[PDB]
Amino acid sequence: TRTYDREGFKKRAACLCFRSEQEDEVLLVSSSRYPDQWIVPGGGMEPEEEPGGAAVREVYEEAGVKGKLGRLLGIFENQDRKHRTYVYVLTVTEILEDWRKREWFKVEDAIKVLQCHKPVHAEYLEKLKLG
Repeated sequence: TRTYDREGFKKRAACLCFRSEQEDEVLLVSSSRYPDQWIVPGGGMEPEEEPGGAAVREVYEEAGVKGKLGRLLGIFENQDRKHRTYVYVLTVTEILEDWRKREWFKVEDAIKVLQCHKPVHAEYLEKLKLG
């Protein structure tokens, strides 16, 4: 089920999954329906979920990884779709074998990939450089 805030935005969560604490390489994935499109893993929050819980669940489901949840990068508001997405960072500790594709990308290459594939997700990684 979907959940909304009092301003009518759909609540979502997403996560930049990093290979290490360096935050140099991020895991991108592609979905089942659009396998040639790289995206950052994320999705809708469920009704009684906290944003970090959603984030952790989404990376397990859409990326097949587990790790240590880090800071809230920010809340990204997509006015074209009326989304508000809590984007976290996470340090990957386990890659679940037998889990669609998933690849490590240096952040700069990830931004270039996403600028074509999914511009909104590119903004997530740009926020790392922004500060």
